[PDB]
Amino acid sequence: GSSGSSGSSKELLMKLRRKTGYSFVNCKKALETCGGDLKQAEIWLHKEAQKEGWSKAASGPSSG
Repeated sequence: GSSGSSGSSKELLMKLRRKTGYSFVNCKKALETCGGDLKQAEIWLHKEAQKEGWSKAASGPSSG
């Protein structure tokens, strides 16, 4: 349990990588936009996809 330059989210990035499945660079964005929140991070990526259209499959358009 040690670290160097305090100010980075890797442990969460690696986890969110397998959770959602999106590339590392991607998850990183959702993690920064949300603030290290697997939940608020998993929903983001999915949402962005629905709008942008990264993958064919339907992400899941929700209201409010």
